[PDB]
Amino acid sequence: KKRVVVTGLGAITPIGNTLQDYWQGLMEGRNGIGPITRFDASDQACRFGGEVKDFDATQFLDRKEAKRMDRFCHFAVCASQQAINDAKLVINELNADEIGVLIGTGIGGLKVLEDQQTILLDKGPSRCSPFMIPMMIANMASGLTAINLGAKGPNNCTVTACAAGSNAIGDAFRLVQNGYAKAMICGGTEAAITPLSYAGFASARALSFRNDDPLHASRPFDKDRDGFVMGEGSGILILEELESALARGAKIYGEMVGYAMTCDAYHITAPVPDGRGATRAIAWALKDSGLKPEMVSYINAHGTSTPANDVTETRAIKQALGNHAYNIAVSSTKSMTGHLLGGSGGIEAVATVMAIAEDKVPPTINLENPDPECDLDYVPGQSRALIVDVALSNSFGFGGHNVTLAFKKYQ
Amino acid sequence: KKRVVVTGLGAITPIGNTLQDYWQGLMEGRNGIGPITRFDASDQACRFGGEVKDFDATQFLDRKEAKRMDRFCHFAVCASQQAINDAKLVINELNADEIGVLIGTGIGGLKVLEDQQTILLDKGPSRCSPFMIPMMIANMASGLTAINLGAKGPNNCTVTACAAGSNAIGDAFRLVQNGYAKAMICGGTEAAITPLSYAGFASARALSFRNDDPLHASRPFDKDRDGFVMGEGSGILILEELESALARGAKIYGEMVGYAMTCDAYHITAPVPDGRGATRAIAWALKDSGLKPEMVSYINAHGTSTPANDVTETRAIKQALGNHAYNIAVSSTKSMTGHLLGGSGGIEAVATVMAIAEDKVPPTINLENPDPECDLDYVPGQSRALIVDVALSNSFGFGGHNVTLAFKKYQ
Repeated sequence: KKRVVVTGLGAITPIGNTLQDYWQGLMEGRNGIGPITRFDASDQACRFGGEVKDFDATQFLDRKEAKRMDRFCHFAVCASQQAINDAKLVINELNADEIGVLIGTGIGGLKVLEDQQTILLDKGPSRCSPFMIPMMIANMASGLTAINLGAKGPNNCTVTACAAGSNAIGDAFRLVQNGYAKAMICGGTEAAITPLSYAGFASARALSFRNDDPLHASRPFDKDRDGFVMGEGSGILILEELESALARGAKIYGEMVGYAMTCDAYHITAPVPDGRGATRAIAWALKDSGLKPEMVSYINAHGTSTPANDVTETRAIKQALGNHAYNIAVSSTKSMTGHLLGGSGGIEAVATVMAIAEDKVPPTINLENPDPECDLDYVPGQSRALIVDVALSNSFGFGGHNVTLAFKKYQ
Repeated sequence: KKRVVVTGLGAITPIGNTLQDYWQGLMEGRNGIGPITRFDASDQACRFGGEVKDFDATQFLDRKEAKRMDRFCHFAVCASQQAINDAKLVINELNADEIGVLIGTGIGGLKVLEDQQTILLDKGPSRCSPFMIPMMIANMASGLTAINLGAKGPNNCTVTACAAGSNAIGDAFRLVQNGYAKAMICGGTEAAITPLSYAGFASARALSFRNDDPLHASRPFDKDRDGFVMGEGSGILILEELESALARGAKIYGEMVGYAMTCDAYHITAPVPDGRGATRAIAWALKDSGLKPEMVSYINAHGTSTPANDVTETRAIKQALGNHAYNIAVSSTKSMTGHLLGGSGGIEAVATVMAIAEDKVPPTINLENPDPECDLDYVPGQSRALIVDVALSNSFGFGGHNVTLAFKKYQ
C-alpha cells in the first residue's frame, strides 16, 4: 500500500472563509451561529444557524461559471482552489490523469430544487431552467471542481448524510493507497440552509429550538442540548502519494493512516443504544492504521449536540479506547460551526489535520454541564496546547453510517 | 488482492420485475417504453418513459416500513432481497459485520422533495412531514437495505448521475478485493419519473421528444436519435470474496475483475469530442483486470441515445480496442429499458453478468440506420448467441464521470 500524506487544506466555514481564518477561529472559540439571513425564517421552528458570511464566489470564480452553479458547488470549488494553492500543486497535462476529485455532500443543490419546483407550480414545467439538473445533482461539486482545476483522475461523490465528507476523504485515501491516483482533492460541502431543509429537520425535531439564545444552542455533550444547529460550508484536503509529494518538496501536515466504515443496521436516523457500530468504526480505523488505542491523542468528535448522539458517541469512544478514553482530549467543533452535514467531515478533517501539525486542539464551546454519561475531557471553553501524535475524526450520520478517519504525524 | 465473484442478482425494471423476467425481456427485445402514467405529463415536452409496471412494494416489505420510504428505496430494498435470495446468502449475527451495502442513485427521493415543497408553499413549513429527510436523501437506499437485510459492514452511497450504479459496484468491488468486506450488496436505483425531473431534463433538451412514437424513441446509435428516454428501477449484485463463496457452495455467475474511473474535466454535461476520458476508462478497466483488449467479447454500452454520447462512445471503444472493436458485440439495453440514470449501472451490470453466464447478448432494439460514425455491431433487433468470456459495462454520466466495469467467466 502506498503511503498517503495531507499536503493541502482549504476551508469555507461559518467562522472563517480561509484555512487561516477557520483555524484562528477554532483557536479562539469563535461562534459562527446567529439568526438566519439567507432566507426569511420567521415561520420556522428553528430560526438560526451557522451561515458563511462575507463570501463572494465571483471573487474566485469566472462570473458565468459561478452563475451556473449552486452555493454548495461555490463552496466546494473555492475551498478546493484554496487546498491546491496551499499545497502548491501544479496540475497540467502531464499529471492531470493521476489527480482526481472526491467531494461528498448530504443534500446537494436543494436551493435549486426549491426554486424550480416553485416555478413549476406557478408557471408550469416549460418555464423551468435548462440548467436545473447540472446545478442540482450532488456530484456537481466534484465535477465542477475537476473542470476548474483540470483534474482528470477518478471523480466520485459519496452521499452519506453527516458522513459524506468523511466517506469522501476515506475513499480518496484508498484510491491513493491502491495506486489509482497520485493525488486526490477530497472532502465535503453543504449549502442546505434553506426553507425546505429547515422545515424537514425541524419537523423531525432534529434541530435545536433555542431561538431565544442562538449563540448557546449548539452545546455538544451538555445536559441541556436539544438538537443540532445547522451550518454550511466546505472543507477540502489534498491527499497525495508520499513519494510524489516528497519529489516536489510538498508541504506535509501529517499522514493519513486509517479509515473504517460500519453500519448499525438498526434504525435509519436513531443510533443504536450500545453504540456497537460506532465502537467498531473507531476500533477498526485504528486496526487499519496498525495503531493501538493507547496511541490516540485527540478525537474530533461527531458531537452534533443531539440527545442521542453525544452520549452514544461517548460510550463508543470509551468502549473502543478503554481507560485511555479518559486520558485523551475530545472536542466537537460543531459547537462553533454548527453541523455542516455533508460538509462536516470535510471541515472536521481539516481541523483534525491542523491539530496534528499545530499540537493544539480546538474547544467544545458552550459546554457547561455535561450529562453524567458524557464524562470525558471535551476541551471546554478554550483551545489547548497538546502533543497531537494521532488524531481521529468521527462521523456517525443519518442512514446508519459510522465512519472514523485516522491521521498521525508524518515521520 | 482477494478475488471477487458475482453470486447473486436482483432487478426491478421497465421490462421485468424479477431477474428472470428482466433477462427474458432482454432476450425477447421487450420494449418497456410507453406514455407516462405515474403523473399527468400533458404539460411536459416529453410525455413517455420506462416505468416499472405491476410492482407493489408491500408484497415484499413491511407495510409501515414501505410507507416510510420513497419509491427509489422500494426498488433498492426489493431488488436487494432478490439478490440475497438468488445467492442463498444467509446473513446472521455471525457474518453481519463482514457484509455491507453500496447502492448508488443519481437523484434519490425527488418525489418527496416535490411533494414537500408543494406543501411548504401551500401550508407553510410547519406542515412538512417529519419523515421528509429520511425519505428524501440519496443514502437512504443503502441505509434501508442494510436495516432490512441485517448487513452491518461498510455502508456507502455513490451519486455520480448516470454512473452512480457503476461506481457503487466498482467501489464495492474494491472493498471485497481489499478485505474490508466478505460480501457486498451493491448496485443502483432510481425513481425519478416525476414532473420536476422531466421538466429539468426536458428544459435541458436532453430527453427525446418523439411523443408521436414513444415505442421507437430510444434508439441508441441510430441516425435519428434525439435524446435519452428516462426509465426507473434498480439492479443489484452480490459481490463476494471467492474463498467465502466457495466455502458455502455459492452460485457463481462470473468473476468481477476490473474497474476504472476517469474524468474529462471538460464540460459538466457534454462529453469531450475525442472521447479521451472514455477511452482511458475502457483501457484502464482492462489493465486493472490484467486483460488485453483482444480478450473482450461483449460491451454493454452506455448508449443513451443522445446525439453526442453514442458517437463519442463508439469512438472511445474503437480507440481502446483498435481493430478488435469491429470483432466484438456491443449493445445498449437502454433501447429497451430507457435510461435509469443512477439505476442504469445496476441493471446493466446485471445484464452484463448474465451475458457472461448465458453466452447470449441482448439487442439494441429500434436501431435501423446508424450514423456513419456508429459503425460497430450493435446487435440490432434480436438477442444473439455468443461466447461471452469477457464483458465490459460502460457508464459515462453527466458530471464528467467515465466508468467502465469488467467481468469474465469464473475459472
